[PDB]
Amino acid sequence: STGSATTTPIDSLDDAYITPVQIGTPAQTLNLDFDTGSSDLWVFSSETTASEVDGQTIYTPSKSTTAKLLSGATWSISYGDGSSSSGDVYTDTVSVGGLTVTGQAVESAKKVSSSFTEDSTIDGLLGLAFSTLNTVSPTQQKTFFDNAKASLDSPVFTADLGYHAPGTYNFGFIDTTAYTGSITYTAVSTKQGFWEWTSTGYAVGSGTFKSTSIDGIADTGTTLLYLPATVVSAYWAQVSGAKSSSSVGGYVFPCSATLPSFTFGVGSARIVIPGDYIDFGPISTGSSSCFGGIQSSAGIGINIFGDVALKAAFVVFNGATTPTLGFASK
Repeated sequence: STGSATTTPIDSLDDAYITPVQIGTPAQTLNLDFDTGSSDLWVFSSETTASEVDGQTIYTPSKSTTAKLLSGATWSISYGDGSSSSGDVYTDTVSVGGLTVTGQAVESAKKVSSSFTEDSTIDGLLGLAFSTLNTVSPTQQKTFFDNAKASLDSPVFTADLGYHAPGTYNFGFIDTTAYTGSITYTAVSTKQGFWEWTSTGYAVGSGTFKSTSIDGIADTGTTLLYLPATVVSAYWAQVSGAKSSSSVGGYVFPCSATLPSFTFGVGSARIVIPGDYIDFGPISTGSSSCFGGIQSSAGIGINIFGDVALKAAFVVFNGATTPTLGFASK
């Protein structure tokens, strides 16, 4: 089997991407944030504290003939921005782009933190990291991909995120029309539960390539590109007036700037992020200070190849017995 679904930016800055997912019988369609950095499929629901729901579409298990309470199971998760959610668990039928999994753990939120409530466009998350990170207790649950894998034509999914435009998540096949040139594959460590790999270096604008190993994760659920302070300083030094602002929480730059591109290495291959992708607009409405899309990972504990990086590539998440990651230009 295969599946193919369109993923769409939630706003004009590509702050996140949503993908329609069918849950239950008859189908209840929710728009979920596909997140290769976590491993829980959770949704706003009829159980979510009413004051914490503001415009989201909710899953109502009592209206699904295939829903079953997973008795005794609870979940609780927190993300890198300090946001969080928790609740109980149902099993139900879940379909993405025509690919159906029966018996998928659908984690129903009883509570969500403020930044989820305030995001009216995101109805929940669909985790695509390794199932070892799943938070369900006392019986850990499998991701949608893990459950689908054996049925897929090939044990892979691909992320093709757009810049200010829709893109695609495919399951079970590689669309050879969706990228240019060849795909370069690189090794993955699953030791921390992530799609963790080592970039071979970087360049800023038209500058020379610096060969240096940068360990990080391919994370569709993180908006920005978070890299070591040395790398990030070298980038922003090429933008007149750019500075790190403690008050804003990262590098800002004059909105009048033309940002240079940023290149990262994948083996001997190179992915170029255009300068436009690095612009996250005014820090507050009407400001002439703009927020940068490349930020320091210092104090995060890990480097993160988030959407800013991934949307410059066609990315293969190869879930074979020994997982790997592939990147192509597009």
